[PDB]
Amino acid sequence: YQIKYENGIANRGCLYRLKKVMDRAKAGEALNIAFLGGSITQGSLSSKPELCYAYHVYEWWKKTFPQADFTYINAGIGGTTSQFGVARAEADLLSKEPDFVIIEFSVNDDSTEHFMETYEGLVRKVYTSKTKPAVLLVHNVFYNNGANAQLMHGRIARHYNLPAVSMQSTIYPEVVAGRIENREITPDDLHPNDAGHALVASVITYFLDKVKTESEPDYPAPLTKNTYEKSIRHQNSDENVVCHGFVADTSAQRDITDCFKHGWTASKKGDSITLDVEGCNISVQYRKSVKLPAPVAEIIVDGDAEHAVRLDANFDETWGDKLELDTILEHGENKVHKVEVRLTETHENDAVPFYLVSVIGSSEKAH
Repeated sequence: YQIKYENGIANRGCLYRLKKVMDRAKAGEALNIAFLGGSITQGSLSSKPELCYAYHVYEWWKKTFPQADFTYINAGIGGTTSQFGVARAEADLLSKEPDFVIIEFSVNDDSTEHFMETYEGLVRKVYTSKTKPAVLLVHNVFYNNGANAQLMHGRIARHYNLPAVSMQSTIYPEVVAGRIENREITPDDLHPNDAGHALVASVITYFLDKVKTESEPDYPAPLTKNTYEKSIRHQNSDENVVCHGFVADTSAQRDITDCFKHGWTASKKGDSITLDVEGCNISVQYRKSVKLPAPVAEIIVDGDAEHAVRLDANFDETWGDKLELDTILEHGENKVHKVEVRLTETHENDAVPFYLVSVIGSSEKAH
């Protein structure tokens, strides 16, 4: 095969920040290199941590600027979207004071206006954060059909003048032409193996090298309604929560990939919990278990019990447990909402309790 590396540059964008980082690296400064994304960022399915695309890019910085001290920040969490990204960005990323951030959600997000809005919130939050990091968008692709959410994400890339690179226009073309057979680079048409991770990194490093060897735009008003930029998780530390059967999980989170932490569990029909959640949007995070059977709950907002949403912990897929995030209220009234979650179905032989990870309240941050 032969990749057309120039076709990987989906958006050149404004290179001011990225070139400032390179200049700091050249001067031998200490720099924080970060990655925020789904399972491909976390590193699935590389055979070792050092062979995922993220570590390859990290190794690029080290090798290109041996005088600098780099710190590796991998904030990938498998099977999650930019909607979780904007709510976790402060804790998982921005608290680490990153100098360079890859954002990688284009095969996690669906290609919809909803995800355009959540990704815009994430991009705005990271781009305007204290350390004013260089941001590079990375767009992976599904190898079974060529799909991704780059139509939505790319609109955000062009709106903010951000650099962006794509596998949809580099690797997938060699797959569809039959010069790379899918199983050479991915066992499941989504997660790259070692060979695939090295190809993904090569597309990214092609661009980083071009930038290195080659005044910021005015920060614009949002393109979408941008109602997710402020996204606050309500977890078991929240002082307005009242349990009636649900019990807080106080166990240690070893790291962020241990994602069923800081929430609450329940095993019995009728177990419930009530939360006060401010915003115009409400979403809920909970476990979908491949260990079956498991309980079913309902979530009710502002007593609208006739319109409860069913949260079923019985996962019908097999790759593993999913950290589900369901949007319950969108573009509603911005107020303190009452939220209740109650268990509605249990089984004598339930393998696991229901795990309520968070309720997320969101609203616009004014421009």
